[PDB]
Amino acid sequence: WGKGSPCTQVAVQPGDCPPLELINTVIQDGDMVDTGFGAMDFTTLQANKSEVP
Amino acid sequence: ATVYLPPVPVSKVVSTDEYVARTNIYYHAGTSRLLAVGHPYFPIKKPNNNKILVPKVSGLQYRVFRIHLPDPNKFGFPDTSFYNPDTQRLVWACVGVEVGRGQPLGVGISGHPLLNKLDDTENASAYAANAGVDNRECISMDYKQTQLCLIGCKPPIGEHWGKGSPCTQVAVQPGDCPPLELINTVIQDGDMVDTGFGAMDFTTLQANKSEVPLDICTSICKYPDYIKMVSEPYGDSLFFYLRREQMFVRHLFNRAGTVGENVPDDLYIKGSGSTANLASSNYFPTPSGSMVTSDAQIFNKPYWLQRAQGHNNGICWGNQLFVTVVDTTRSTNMSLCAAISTSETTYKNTNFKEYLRHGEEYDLQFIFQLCKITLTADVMTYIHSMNSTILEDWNFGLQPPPGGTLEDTYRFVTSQAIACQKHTPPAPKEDPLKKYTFWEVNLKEKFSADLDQFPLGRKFLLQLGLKAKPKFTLGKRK
Repeated sequence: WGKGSPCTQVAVQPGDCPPLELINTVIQDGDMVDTGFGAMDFTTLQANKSEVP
Repeated sequence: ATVYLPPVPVSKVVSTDEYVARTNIYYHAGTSRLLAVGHPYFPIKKPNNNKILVPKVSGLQYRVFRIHLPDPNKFGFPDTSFYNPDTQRLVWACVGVEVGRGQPLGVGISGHPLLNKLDDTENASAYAANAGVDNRECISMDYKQTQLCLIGCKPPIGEHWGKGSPCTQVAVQPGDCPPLELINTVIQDGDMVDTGFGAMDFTTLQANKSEVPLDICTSICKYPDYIKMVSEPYGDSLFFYLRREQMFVRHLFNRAGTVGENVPDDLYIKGSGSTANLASSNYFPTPSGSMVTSDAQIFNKPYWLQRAQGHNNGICWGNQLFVTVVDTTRSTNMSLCAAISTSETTYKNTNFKEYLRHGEEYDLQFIFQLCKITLTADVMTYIHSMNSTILEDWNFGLQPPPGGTLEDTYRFVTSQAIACQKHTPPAPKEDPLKKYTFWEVNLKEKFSADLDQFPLGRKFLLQLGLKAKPKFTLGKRK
């Protein structure tokens, strides 16, 4: 699940949860397995970048 | 005993496939991708408008897909060669289905910042309070791990507890327990699942109405009433089901709140203190669903629905499919936040403002074997009694009268007038099928014939035509 373009429903804004938009791409060598919050980028989605390891 | 019945029946309600012959025509279909991405804990409405901003999408909610189908008569005929609208009429039998559910892991999860709890009663080192204030705390829980699936062809009826007639005769009223009356009514999409605290409305049954999570507070929770749905000798409310669920005791808690109902006082030796009184009794399990086991599932497996129970044995009636899925096992919840600024080195409630979403994936694939039903006049006689509107919709067994005259009276109220006429008042309302909330699924145009391009086609052949072409692969893969 990637970082999405802003929608009406959910937008990339403070006070508002970002949209999750599906990005399919080839499995890299050393790409991580799920967390238990699934498959997503966390680089961009987690602005604080201190929620997960 | 004297002298009953002995029975005179004398007309008998029959099985619907003993004159039904199958056809080797196969149509395939399947959906593009079912996806809904919502909020798991609660719905979010817009703060300046009535409507939703993010709906509630959790796997602890009933996901009811209302599948509306045409008839084969209203659709393709390959070849005409034994088919006369006279001799027979054609009907869909969906002989294989795939329920797709491959997505990442997460859990269904609900919670309430005002969840009731007195003390812990799994084990306690002290004596609980007789009454007190503000004994409620932010606790969250899943309701239980719930997998179920059932497939039918008429809307499906759940049970729930409603607020019955408060008695003055049994003295069941508020200030004592409310009345409970078991009411069957149809389950919906976004209807709540059973909470491990009974499947019941908690809107009028809970007068505190902050005892439990808010999502169930406003909604009716239902349990699929299996025993009534298979009691029906037609068997079209459902004709397949299975389930898997897990609930163990995470810990006993006691609900704060003391009863205003009698307690016998010969059941304990009075003490001294307030131990010459009994404290709160209203103990509850807290549900558990800790261990996810994604090795075992009732999903990602086709459902080969070649026949049905009841008088029905693989004929869609009403030309409908109702499929109810609850799945809490792989239902991903995701975590992210939006920053107010990354310059601020805090991590306040109004800085990086945390959030959680839920992403829910399903997919439905079909394969439909064609069938025909031979109609003789006596067969028609039963089918009209079963539901005349089958014969109407096909438009054979309806040829005429009725009626269709008379009269228009007049002559003349032109001039005058009585008043004037008027004509003619045409709704409310069709449809009776859609009078309840559902994930609307139109299927009337996705019909195919391919079986080597869908993976669902290939697995179907592996059972059937034999064919596939298989291994697959095997031998040995562990």
